[PDB]
Amino acid sequence: ALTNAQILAVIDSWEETVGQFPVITHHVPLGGGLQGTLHCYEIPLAAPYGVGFAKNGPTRWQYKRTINQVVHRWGSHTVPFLLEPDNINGKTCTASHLCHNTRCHNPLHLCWESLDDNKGRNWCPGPNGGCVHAVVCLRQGPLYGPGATVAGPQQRGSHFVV
Amino acid sequence: ALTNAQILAVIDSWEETVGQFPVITHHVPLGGGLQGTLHCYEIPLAAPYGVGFAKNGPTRWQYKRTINQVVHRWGSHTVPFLLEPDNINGKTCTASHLCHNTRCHNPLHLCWESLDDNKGRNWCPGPNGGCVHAVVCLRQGPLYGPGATVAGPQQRGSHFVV
DNA sequence: TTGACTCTCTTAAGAGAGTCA
DNA sequence: TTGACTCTCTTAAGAGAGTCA
Ligand code: NA
Ligand code: NA
Ligand SMILES: [Zn+2]
Ligand SMILES: [Zn+2]
Ligand SMILES: [Zn+2]
Ligand SMILES: [Zn+2]
Repeated sequence: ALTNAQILAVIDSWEETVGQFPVITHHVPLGGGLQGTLHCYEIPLAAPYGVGFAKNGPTRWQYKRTINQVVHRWGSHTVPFLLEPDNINGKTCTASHLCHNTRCHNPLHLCWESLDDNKGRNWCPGPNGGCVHAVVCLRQGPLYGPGATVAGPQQRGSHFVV
Repeated sequence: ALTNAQILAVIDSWEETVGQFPVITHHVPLGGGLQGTLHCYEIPLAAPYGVGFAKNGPTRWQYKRTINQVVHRWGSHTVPFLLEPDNINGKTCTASHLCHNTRCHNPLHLCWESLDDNKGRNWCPGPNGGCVHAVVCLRQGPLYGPGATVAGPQQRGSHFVV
């Protein structure tokens, strides 16, 4: 809600509830042929999810609290960042999963960045493979690699140059 | 429907028309601190665009040819790939700008790959900075770099471990 | 047969808000 | 007040199809 105290109370309640989500260990590629281990705090697959939580889409949830007799609601991963600017360079700030695990609500696996920065982590080589993200990746992006391109650049005639 | 020869004729007419688009020389990052040059064949900003071409969205165009009284229409960047498989790994193939310049229709600046592979090139370090795309990038992706993350992973209490 | 417009849709990273009990 | 559902929207890489003369 409006007050900094009220916002801290929301973050604290959220952390306590998410802290009771099941902790699932995931071993992950780091880049450079190395492997690491992440501990994701995963929201349940079906109701009940936890106090304050409800599912609004297949992999979307919201956190809600009643403050001043009014319901306040947020995207379930946005709560850690309620005291941060909600935009950057004129782009909306989004909750970004460093663990690439949507059900995970561990705030140690989340950052707050533009949607472009968020998306780009999918292809990052990882913290041991050349990640240059200033807020470092926790793992190599799941889509990193050579790709599966069907056809490359080509022309039939002689009208084009690179 | 259209025979191999007829498809080849569509590709040839498309190349003839695109080859007459304004050719714009762009200096671009290659990765590794090096700069290179790309020559983009840019569709005009407003009508007329060229024989067979029409705008269906702010940066979307289509190519149309009428063969034996039947109107055929394709996305304007898909024409170079009409003789290629249109899916791979159960994913639709998309025209992917190696030059990251949507108005460009140079077929030497296009490849044909899944939408995920396509998007991922936005963050590639480039052909001189570590690109691992099997069909190599022509330049460093425009979104490569440290990012502009507003807030990193953090907790207020001690409920979580990474 | 052609040009110049019109409309909505896909994907996978993300969102806000209303209906009931 | 709290829970469990429902709906549509945003973005930026991409698409197909209709109308009129
Ligand atoms: Na993400
Ligand atoms: Na692209
Ligand atoms: Zn996680
Ligand atoms: Zn990274
Ligand atoms: Zn180009
Ligand atoms: Zn590349």
